[PDB]
Amino acid sequence: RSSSYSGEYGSGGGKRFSHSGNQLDGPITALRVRVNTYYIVGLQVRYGKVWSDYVGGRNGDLEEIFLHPGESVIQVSGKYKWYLKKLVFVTDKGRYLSFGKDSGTSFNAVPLHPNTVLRFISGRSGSLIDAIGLHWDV
Ligand SMILES: CO[C@H]1O[C@H](CO)[C@@H](O)[C@H](O)[C@@H]1O
Ligand SMILES: [Cl-]
Ligand SMILES: [Cl-]
Repeated sequence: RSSSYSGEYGSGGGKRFSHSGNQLDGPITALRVRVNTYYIVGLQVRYGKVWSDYVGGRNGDLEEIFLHPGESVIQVSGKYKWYLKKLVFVTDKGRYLSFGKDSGTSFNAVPLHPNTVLRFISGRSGSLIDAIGLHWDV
C-alpha cells in the first residue's frame, strides 16, 4: 500500500462523509471553506472539473481558493475543539492556504509513503465541521 490516512481530527458529533468516490473525477483543483467567528462551518472540494456535494452548515462566510495546474497538497495542519476551527493546506508550489481561526488543539498531517499527495478528504459534519480526515495516495 502506498496510501495512508491522517485522522481523525475533531470529535464524534454529526454524520460522517467521504469524498472517496470523488477522486475518480480527478485530483484536487480547488477548495471551498465556509468560516464564521469561531468555527469551520462547511467544506467543498473540487476534484478535477467537478465540485463535491457541500457538507456542513450555512452559518458562515464562503472562502475559496483555486489551485494552480499541477499543484497538489502535501501537508495539512489545523485546530479544533469539539468542532474543527482551522485548516491550512500546504501545496508543493510552496503556498500556504489558511482558513479559519487560530485557537484550540493543533494537528499536523503528512503522508506516510514516498511521493504521495492529498487525494480526498473525509470526516464528520452537521451544522459545522465536527471532524476531518485526510487521505493520501499517488
Ligand atoms: C446543531 O447541532 C448539529 O450540528 C453540530 C455541529 O456540526 C453536530 O455536532 C450535531 O450532531 C448536529 O448535527
Ligand atoms: Cl502563501
Ligand atoms: Cl501540531
